[PDB]
Amino acid sequence: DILAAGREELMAALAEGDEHAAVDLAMRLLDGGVPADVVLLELVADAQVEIGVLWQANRWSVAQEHAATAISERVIAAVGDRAAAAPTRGHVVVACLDGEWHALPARIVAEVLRGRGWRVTFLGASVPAAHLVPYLEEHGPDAVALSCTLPRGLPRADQVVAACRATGTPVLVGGLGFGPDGRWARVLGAGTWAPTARAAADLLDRPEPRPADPEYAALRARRAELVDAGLAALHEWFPPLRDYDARRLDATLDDLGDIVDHLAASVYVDDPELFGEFVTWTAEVLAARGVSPASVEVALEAIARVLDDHPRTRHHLDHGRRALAAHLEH
Amino acid sequence: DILAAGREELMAALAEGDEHAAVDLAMRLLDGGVPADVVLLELVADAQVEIGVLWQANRWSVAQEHAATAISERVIAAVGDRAAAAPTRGHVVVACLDGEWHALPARIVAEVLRGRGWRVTFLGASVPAAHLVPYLEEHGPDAVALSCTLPRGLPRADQVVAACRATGTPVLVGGLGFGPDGRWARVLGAGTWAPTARAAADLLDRPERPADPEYAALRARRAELVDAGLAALHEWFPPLRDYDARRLDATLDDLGDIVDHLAASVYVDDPELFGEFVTWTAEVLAARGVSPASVEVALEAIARVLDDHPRTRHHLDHGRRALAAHLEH
Ligand code: B12
Ligand code: B12
Ligand SMILES: C=CC1=C(C)/C(=C/c2[nH]c(/C=C3N=C(/C=C4\NC(=O)C(C)=C4C=C)C(C)=C\3CCC(=O)O)c(CCC(=O)O)c2C)NC1=O
Ligand SMILES: C=CC1=C(C)/C(=C/c2[nH]c(/C=C3N=C(/C=C4\NC(=O)C(C)=C4C=C)C(C)=C\3CCC(=O)O)c(CCC(=O)O)c2C)NC1=O
Ligand SMILES: C[C@H]1O[C@@H](n2cnc3c(N)ncnc32)[C@H](O)[C@@H]1O
Ligand SMILES: C[C@H]1O[C@@H](n2cnc3c(N)ncnc32)[C@H](O)[C@@H]1O
Repeated sequence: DILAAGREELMAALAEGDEHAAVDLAMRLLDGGVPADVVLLELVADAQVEIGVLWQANRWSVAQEHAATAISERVIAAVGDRAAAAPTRGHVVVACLDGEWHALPARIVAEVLRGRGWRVTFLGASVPAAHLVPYLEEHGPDAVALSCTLPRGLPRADQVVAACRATGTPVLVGGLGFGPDGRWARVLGAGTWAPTARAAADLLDRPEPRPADPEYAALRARRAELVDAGLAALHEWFPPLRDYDARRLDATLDDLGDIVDHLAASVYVDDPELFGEFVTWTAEVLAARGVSPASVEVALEAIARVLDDHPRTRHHLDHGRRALAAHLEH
Repeated sequence: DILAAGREELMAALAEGDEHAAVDLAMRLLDGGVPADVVLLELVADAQVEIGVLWQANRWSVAQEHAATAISERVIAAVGDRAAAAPTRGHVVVACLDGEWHALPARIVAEVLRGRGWRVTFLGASVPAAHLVPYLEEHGPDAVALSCTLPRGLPRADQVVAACRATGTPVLVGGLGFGPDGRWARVLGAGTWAPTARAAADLLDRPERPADPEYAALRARRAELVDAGLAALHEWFPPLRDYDARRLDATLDDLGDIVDHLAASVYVDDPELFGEFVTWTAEVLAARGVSPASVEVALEAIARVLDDHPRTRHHLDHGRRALAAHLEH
């Protein structure tokens, strides 16, 4: 189709950092009868996933991604400066979770909803619940749409969703943070999930008590201890650490913290496949940057030792180690 | 003065969270002969400062600011989808420092440069030097334009500017992070500063050391110093005793920020950085029902620990004097 050609031309503009070409392409596609929603979901969204794949593989830098993403935002704005219908359906507030800076997925949702006649107030990146809740109380929208892209944000998602529901505002949720097929929204009972902006719009067209886990609490309270334990194990087993400068040591510490935090998220939703997928993803990220993924196994074994009398955490760690071992046999 | 009226109408749209009205206003102003640069600098920029004032005073929430800022971004895009000239002058890369997420000031610079015929690649928020440097080596732009809004980022700015210069790329710098009249850029010799997008464009139209041990100590001992501040608050500041996890975390975050701004102040050896930060902090906290006297408690505790660091000691003294003076009026 013209969509194959459109994707190639769009990626070429994004890779070149050429905002005018990307926007002009989008406008010409609209002029030729390509639906706005198709430009946003089949062209822009698809390009952004691929940019992520390239970054993950260390084939693109952060600068290259940033250039592209900013242009994709301009494409989304240009397309919405044309496809938006007069607001006749009601009012939706679109917000990212506190600590969630992937605004572009949420912007696509906002634009698609506007195209169907919703009045949308877009709040975008990182809205604290303490500020979002009074905003919902102030304006009483028909729905709040909460976007989460990182599964590590799932504990926060659960809290923010609960707080929003307590205002009586219907909650829609989405983004990659709930998993590609919405699994972690369903596990949490977190609002109504949908996979895409199109599906969100379809939902809106219809005629329509959580005890703390001490094991999760321990992963938060003992984070520094666990990072330190991982580092000490790397000191014993992983030779490159001995020659790391400040920058590489800081990256190691950052990554160790992220390992603990994803383990915490996995335990929170009690789905070991969160930690499993995280560990295999981490292996790919590190390998692509010349860091042996065996380093991860060293850290996981060390954390498992410290927490071996925490049965749920132990199970998740075991699952992570098995997933890594399986990944590394290729 | 259509600009007085324009400002009122714009702020009304922003306060209402009405993107269509704000964009339509901008377009009507352009249609009536208001220069694009005027819409961006005299209307949009001015509104964003005022949103900052309202937030600082706890009169606007984060949600209210976020709604407004996203609309201002759409105004900037709409105005640039009209005012940008064909690229004929050369190539500028526009980037925020690593850890700097105020992209909008940099977007205004980008749009104004495009209006003067520059090809601009906008990288926006938070670009690590390790990624920016190879990008500059790859593309050899005529300049890189670095934006910094938070003075706490100044030590990083100094390093990133040096790294960019080492690629042979001329560096322009700006944003609030370089201080009043660019003072902190100028004392460091960190690139060529300019106050506004207009002035940046004007510059482009022309024919063109030992590590700091006191700074190092403020970074290395950050946790210790936060803890010292907290222990003093425990001894002297009654509300802390009744704080839940959330308020305790906010206290800890703020104490860290106090240390980090002290580090920046010492780094550029300008006590007025720390002084202005402390008085700003007092206003922020007071507006949220937290006694600014709490800040004095923390500062006195940090001064005790670091009393044999002469530069740091001086900056802390200056901060305490600035706070005392602020609190008598
Ligand atoms: C651009 C980008 C960034 C940008 C985003 C800026 C912006 N303006 O949004 C920046 C640079 C800020 C960024 C930062 C980071 N990111 Co990033 N980034 C991306 C990237 C490449 C594209 C995102 C995008 O544009 N999505 C647009 C399209 C693709 O979204 P979409 O899913 O089709 O959207 C639909 C659905 O999600 C759904 N939906 C979404 N929200 C909602 C809400 C509701 C209510 C409903 C019903 C539906 C719904 O409907 C949408 C529209 O149809 C992705 C790759 C990816 N696969 O997403 C990563 C990716 C998400 N990032 C990733 C990472 C790791 C990071 C960082 C941690 C990196 C770092 N160390 O700094 C940080 C974290 C920042 C934070 N705290 O959030 C990883 C996350 C992997 C993981 N471990 O979970 C990814 C997946 C890349 C990868 N590794 O392959 N990132
Ligand atoms: C919008 C906003 C945000 C948004 C920004 C999103 C975005 N898309 O940019 C978000 C929510 C992300 C944000 C976050 C925060 N912010 Co804020 N925010 C603002 C606000 C209200 C407006 C910024 C803006 O739109 N500027 C547009 C206009 C006003 O910029 P301008 O100065 O006119 O731009 C010109 C010049 O600076 C110059 N220039 C700028 N860059 C360059 C570069 C070059 C090369 C040149 C030549 C010139 C140049 O030319 C420009 C164009 O003419 C300001 C208020 C303010 N006074 O700026 C604060 C403000 C900057 N934020 C502030 C704070 C404290 C924060 C947070 C720390 C809050 C928090 N705890 O989360 C974080 C920090 C995030 C980070 N790490 O960077 C404070 C900082 C005070 C301080 N201590 O330094 C301010 C001053 C608000 C206040 N207190 O009054 N913020
Ligand atoms: C357990 C052992 C372990 C070690 C030894 C480790 C080290 C490590 N990680 C690095 C980078 C990195 N590591 C990550 C990983 C992540 N980014 C994210 O946002 C998330 C969630 C992850 C995953 C945990 C990334 C993306 C970089 C590259 C940083 C950059 O942009 O330059 C680097 C720098 C690479 C270089 O400069 O050569 C080192 C040394 N990480 C580890 O986990
Ligand atoms: C020394 C004593 C000291 C104390 C006791 C302190 C406490 C403190 N600061 C708070 C919020 C806050 N404190 C800040 C301050 C900042 N935000 C920034 O980005 C920066 C740089 C600052 C300044 C340091 C802000 C903006 C909030 C509001 C956070 C929110 O909205 O949740 C709160 C929560 C208020 C409430 O919910 O009732 C407390 C308790 N801060 C202190 O510094
Ligand atoms: C998911 C996206 O996050 C971006 N990314 C990775 N590390 C950083 C960083 N330190 N600062 C800003 N953006 C970053 C990458 O460009 C990636 O594509
Ligand atoms: C400078 C701007 O930073 C925003 N701001 C303050 N705290 C947060 C936060 N936790 N998350 C996101 N934005 C925030 C405010 O809305 C302010 O206006």
